[PDB]
Amino acid sequence: KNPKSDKFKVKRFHHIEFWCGDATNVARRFSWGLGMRFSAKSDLSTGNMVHASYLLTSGDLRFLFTAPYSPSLSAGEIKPTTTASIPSFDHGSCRSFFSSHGLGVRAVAIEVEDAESAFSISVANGAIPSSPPIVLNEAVTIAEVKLYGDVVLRYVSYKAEFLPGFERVEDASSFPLDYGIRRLDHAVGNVPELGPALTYVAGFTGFHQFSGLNSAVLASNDEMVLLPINEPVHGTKRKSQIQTYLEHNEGAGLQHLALMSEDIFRTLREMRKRSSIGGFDFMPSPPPTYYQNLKKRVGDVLSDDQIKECEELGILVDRDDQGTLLQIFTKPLGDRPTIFIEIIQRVGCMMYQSGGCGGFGKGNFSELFKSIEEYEK
Amino acid sequence: KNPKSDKFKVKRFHHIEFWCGDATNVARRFSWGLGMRFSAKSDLSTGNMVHASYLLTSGDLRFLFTAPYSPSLSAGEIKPTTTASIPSFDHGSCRSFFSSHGLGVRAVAIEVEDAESAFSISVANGAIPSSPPIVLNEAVTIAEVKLYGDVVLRYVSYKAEFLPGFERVEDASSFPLDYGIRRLDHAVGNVPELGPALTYVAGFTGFHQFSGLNSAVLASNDEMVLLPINEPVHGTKRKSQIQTYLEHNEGAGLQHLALMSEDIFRTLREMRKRSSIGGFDFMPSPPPTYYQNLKKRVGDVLSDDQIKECEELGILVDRDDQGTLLQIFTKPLGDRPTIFIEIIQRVGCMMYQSGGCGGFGKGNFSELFKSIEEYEK
Ligand SMILES: CCCC(=N)C1=C(O)C[C@@H](C[C@@H](C)SCC)CC1=O
Ligand SMILES: CCCC(=N)C1=C(O)C[C@@H](C[C@@H](C)SCC)CC1=O
Ligand SMILES: [Co+2]
Ligand SMILES: [Co+2]
Repeated sequence: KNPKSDKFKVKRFHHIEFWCGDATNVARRFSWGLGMRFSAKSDLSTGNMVHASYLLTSGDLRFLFTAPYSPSLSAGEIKPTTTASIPSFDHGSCRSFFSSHGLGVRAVAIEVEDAESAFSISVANGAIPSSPPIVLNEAVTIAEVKLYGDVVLRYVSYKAEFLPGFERVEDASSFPLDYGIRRLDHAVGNVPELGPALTYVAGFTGFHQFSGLNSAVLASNDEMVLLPINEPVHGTKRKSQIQTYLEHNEGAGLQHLALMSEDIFRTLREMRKRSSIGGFDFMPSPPPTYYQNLKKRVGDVLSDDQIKECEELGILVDRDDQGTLLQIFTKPLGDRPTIFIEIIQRVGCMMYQSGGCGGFGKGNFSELFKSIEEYEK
Repeated sequence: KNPKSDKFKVKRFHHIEFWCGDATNVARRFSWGLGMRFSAKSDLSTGNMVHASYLLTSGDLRFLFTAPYSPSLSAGEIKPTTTASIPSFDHGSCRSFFSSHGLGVRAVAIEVEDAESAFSISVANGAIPSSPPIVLNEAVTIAEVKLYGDVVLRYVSYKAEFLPGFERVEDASSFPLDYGIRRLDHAVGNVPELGPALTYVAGFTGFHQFSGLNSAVLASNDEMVLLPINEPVHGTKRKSQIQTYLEHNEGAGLQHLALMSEDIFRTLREMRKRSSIGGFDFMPSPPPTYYQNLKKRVGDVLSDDQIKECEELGILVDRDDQGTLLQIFTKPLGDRPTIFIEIIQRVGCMMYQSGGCGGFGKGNFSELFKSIEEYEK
C-alpha cells in the first residue's frame, strides 16, 4: 500500500556530505577504498576561504567531504560577501559537530523540483529549519531542515557541474577508479525513540511507511528515496548495538549508508583486495552452514557457483516475496563504532527496478542465529 | 665545529605524533601513500576509553596518529585511574590543537637515556614544561616540554613493544608495505622570530648550531637529531611561504618532516604510482635545464643514467664539501598549505654515515632560479 502522499515532488538522492576534520585525508581514503573518482573541488585554490570541500563520484553516487579552514582567513567576510560555496556552512557548527560526533554524515541531500517550495512546505508541516533557501548563481537552490540529531535533510533543485563555485578536477589528479558502485540505495538513522522520529519526518515530508532494535522505513512516492530509522531495545543479554551507537556518537545520527553495486561480486573483490592497504574492512563472514542453507532459500535464483562466490566474499542473501537481496557490511568507517557502509545488489521486481526490491535483510537475523547454532553442531 | 654541549644524553629520533580528528582515516591514507605498515594500536579494543592511537612503521621511522573519543566515555576517570596509554593526552588540548592548526605534528619524540633527568635538566635550563615525567608499567618514562607553537619535544627512555598499553597489530590487518623509507632525518619548525626560538631551544638542550626565509639548524652531539628552524623574510615580491604557513597554521608549528630512504628512486617510483589513488602528490618538477646543469655539478657522483632517473622522478640534487643530497618535496599533507614531507637520500661522509651529510639543499635556491631563467631561454 503506497498512498503517494509526498507533500512536494522528490526526485532522487543527490549527495551525502561528511563533516571532517581534514577533508583531504578522508576523501583520499574513501576514494581508494570504495573506487570513487575525484570529480569536483571547492577550496583555497578555487577562492573559497571558508571551507575545503571535495566531491567523489561513482556512477550517480556523490560523496562530499568538507572541513573548515581557520576562521581567520575569512574574518573580514559577512554572509553577503562570503567566499563559501555552500552558504549553509558555519565554522562553529562544523567544529561542534565533529567534536561531538567525530567523522560522520552531516547532510542527506535529495534533489527536488523546487527547493524553496520544499523548504516552505516542510516547515509549514513541522520541520525544524536549519538553513533557509539560498539561490546560487541564479542556477541552483539549496535549503536544509533538521532530520535527526545533528543530521540535516538538504533539498537541492536545479533550474536546468555539482554546485556553482565548485571546479571540475584536473584529469591528472582524477584517476578513473570504479569498483562497480552506482547509487545510494538507502540511508539509515539511529535515534533514542523511533515513534517520535517517524512522526516528525513523515509529518513534514509525506513519506509513507514502507534483535536489539525496532525499525521502520520511510519512502518517497516512487520509493526511490528510502530512509530507515532504528531505535534500541533495552534489557537484552547482548547489549543493543543501536544503544552502543548512541553512546559513542553522543546521540542520534546516521548509522549506515547502503550503496548499490551493479556487480556486487566485483565490488567486493576490489574492496577486499584493499582492506589492508588503506581501504575498508568487512564484518566477519557467516559460517559455512549459512551458505549450505542458501541452497534451500535462494537455490532458484543463484547457481551453486554463484552461491560459492557469495561464500568466498562473505556476502549475505535475503529474499522477500518480490525479490532477492545481496548485501554485506563494512566495519566502522572511522575511529568510533558509529557509521559504517553496506554494499547491496537487488535482483527482481522488474517493470527499471522498483525501489526496495527484496527488502532490507530482516530475514538474516534469524538465518544468522540459526546458522551459528547449526555450525556449533 | 661541534662543541658536544648536550646537557643530557640523546640517542635518536623515536617517533612523530600527529594529532588528528579521525586517526583511522589519516593513518590508512599515510600507510598507503608512504608504504608504512600498521604495527601497534591503543584504542577501545585495547581498553583505552580516552584516545584512539595507531602506530605506523617503516624501518626505524615511527608515525603515531591520535584522536580523542567522546569525553563521556571516560567521564568517571581521574588521572590516577586513566585508561589512556599516553598519559600526557588531554581531550581539550587535542581538540583545541586541531581546531586551531588542523592536521599536524603535536610531538617530536626523541629517545634519551633518562627522560626524568632530561626533563629536569631541560626545565632547569629554561624549557617550558608541558607534561611531567610519568613512568609507564615500570618500563618506560615519558616527559614533554614546549618546542615551538603548540609542538612539544617528547623525551622517551626505556629501562631495557612501542609503549605499555599498546598492542601489536594482528598480521591479517598488518600488510607488509615498504617503499624504502627507513628513518627520520630532520624535522623543521616555522616560527615568527628565529633568534628567540634558537636561544630558547639551544638554551635548554645544549644542541649546537649545525629567499623568503632565514634559517638555522640545531643538532645533538653526534648530529643525528637535527632540528632546523625557519623565520619569514618580509617585503619580497613573492610572498614568503614561511609567512603563508604562519597565517594558515595560526602561528608557529612543524613545517616539514624529512624521511630518509635507502633507495630514493624506488621510493619515488612507488609513491608517484599512488599519488592519484589515495597517496601523496609532489611539487612540480624542475625544468629540463636543471637536469642538464646537473652534469657539471654532480656528474662525478651520479652516472648519466642515474641523472636521467632523477629527471623522470623530479628529484633535486645538491652538494656541499662533504657529501651529496638527493631530495624531493610533497605537496601539503592535508587541507591547509602547512605541513609537507621531504624524501631524501644522502651519499658520502662514510666513517656509518655522519649526520647531515650534504647539508639540507640550500644550494638549490640559486640552482632552481638559474634553471628557471635559463629554461625561459
Ligand atoms: C534500518 C533497518 C533497515 C536496514 N537497512 C537493515 C539493515 O541493513 C541490517 C539488516 C540486519 C542484518 C543484515 S545484520 C547481520 C550481519 C536488517 C535491516 O533491517
Ligand atoms: C629549514 C632549512 C633546512 C631545510 N630542511 C631546507 C629544506 O629542506 C628546503 C631547501 C630549499 C629547496 C630545496 S626548496 C625548492 C624545491 C633548503 C633548506 O634549507
Ligand atoms: Co541496510
Ligand atoms: Co629539509
